[PDB]
Amino acid sequence: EPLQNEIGEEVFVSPITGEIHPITDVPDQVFSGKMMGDGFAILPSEGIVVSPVRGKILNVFPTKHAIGLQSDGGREILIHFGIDTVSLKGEGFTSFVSEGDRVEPGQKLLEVDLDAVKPNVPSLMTPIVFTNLAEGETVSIKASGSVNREQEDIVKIE
Amino acid sequence: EPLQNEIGEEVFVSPITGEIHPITDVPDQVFSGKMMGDGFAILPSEGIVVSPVRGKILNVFPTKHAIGLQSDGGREILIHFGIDTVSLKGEGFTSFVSEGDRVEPGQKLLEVDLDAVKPNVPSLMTPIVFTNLAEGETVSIKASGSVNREQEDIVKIE
Repeated sequence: EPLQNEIGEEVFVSPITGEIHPITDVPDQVFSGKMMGDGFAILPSEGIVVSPVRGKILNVFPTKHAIGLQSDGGREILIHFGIDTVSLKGEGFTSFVSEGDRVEPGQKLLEVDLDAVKPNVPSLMTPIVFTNLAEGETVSIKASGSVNREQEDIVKIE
Repeated sequence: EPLQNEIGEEVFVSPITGEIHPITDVPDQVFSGKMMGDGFAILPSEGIVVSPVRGKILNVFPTKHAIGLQSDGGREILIHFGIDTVSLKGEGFTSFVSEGDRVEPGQKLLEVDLDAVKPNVPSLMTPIVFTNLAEGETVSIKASGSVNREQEDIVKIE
């Protein structure tokens, strides 16, 4: 099951193209305060979201702006596109996966019409939250600046 | 420390006047899906928020729309006023407490100008989330219909 790289780490690829930020930069304390878990964020420049891991879809929000996944290695991840986006009721969001789907890295999960979304939210910053980390595990960003969808080795869980 | 009633339960009073709802009725899956914890919600009819317990303030969000508290008995509670309210940047919210303050039931924590807020959010539904419940503890609503600030015995942790 678990997909591991040449260093025997589980593969974790950038799910979105844009700029990588520490989780402390999300301008919403539910996320910067790590209330659901540690993680990182990406300010997107394209509105396509792809799977960062080989794993399974656990939950697709009704508004299609956030997706929950679990990697073959057991980490649960939530990707929530944008800040305060449930207000949009789904408008501008398309889903390409269903709950229980099995996904491979780079497989498309969602597509966002940024021009329809941008004007209506306070920030397009998108948190990537690890929701079941072990006691003592922290997230660290390895990449810096712009990242592209499918780029590996962008963060580390230490 | 712990404040207990005639049944030896820790005192938990309604922090807001309005209508009590199960946590499944909040129209935002981060909350209805219990991602930060189990709880309940109130649809406010007045914009005053008071302490539901004797305890301590842990965190006052910068926008002043959500407050984190811990009861003398050790339960951590987050009260987040409204849905997608960080977008308002604080406008319409007044705070009357600081982090580390000690609070008594009914003590005022916040005041919200509903008319300034209502038009700008998708719902005024306010979740009350218990963020450190034990393995197996669930929240149950006892009250039904309208509740007023300071009314006891509105929910049960079983």
